[PDB]
Amino acid sequence: GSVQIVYKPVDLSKVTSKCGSLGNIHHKPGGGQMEVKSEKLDFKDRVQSKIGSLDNITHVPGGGNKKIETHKLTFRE
Repeated sequence: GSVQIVYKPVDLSKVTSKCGSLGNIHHKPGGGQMEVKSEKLDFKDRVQSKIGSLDNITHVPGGGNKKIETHKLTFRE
């Protein structure tokens, strides 16, 4: 009772971007007034939280392209 698993994927893929000038970008958030009170917090096992947070972000990548790839082989005799 033989088993023969040939896992041979081929990826010749391309994620490409072309762009002229990138610019003249203005991000002017108005100021914040923030009051947080937190009494009894209990986080466990891959929690990702924000409370009363203020985040101003300007993100301007020339490319910003992304390729994600997961291969997975699971064998159980």
